[PDB]
Amino acid sequence: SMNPPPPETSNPNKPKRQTNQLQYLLRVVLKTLWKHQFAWPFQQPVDAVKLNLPDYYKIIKTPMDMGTIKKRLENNYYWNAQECIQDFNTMFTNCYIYNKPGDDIVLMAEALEKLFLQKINELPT
Ligand SMILES: Cc1cc(NNc2ccc(C(=O)Nc3ccccc3N)cc2)c(N)cc1O
Repeated sequence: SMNPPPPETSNPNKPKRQTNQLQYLLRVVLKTLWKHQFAWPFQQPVDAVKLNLPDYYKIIKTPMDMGTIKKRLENNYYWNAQECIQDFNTMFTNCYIYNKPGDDIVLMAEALEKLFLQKINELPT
């Protein structure tokens, strides 16, 4: 189809390891963004067929979304917090580079990113 397989969310051979930063990323950062009124366009992978988004996957090489991030955190997929932070950054970058400035989707992304950056500024050491 026009859509790729969704990003992997589990690593069956990675040992389980918790960090307080990963706990914060799930229980504070992801939870806060997930419950925000503007979360809905970002809660699942972009479906370029259903959304009629021409060339989305020609332009966006590394799709990412908060449903994938949520599952990765729940499944202890990330070895470290910085991998998770990178996924959030990629999600926002994809939106800003594909869509036109001032499209509603971009303004929603910016509100979520502002909240994200606020919480990251309090990331535990
Ligand atoms: C990251 C990113 C996302 C998107 N849109 N994502 C969407 C758009 C719409 C919906 C929706 O459910 N609408 C909806 C709202 C109310 C009643 C029923 C329905 N169906 C879900 C996701 C675009 N375009 C560009 C983009 O870069």
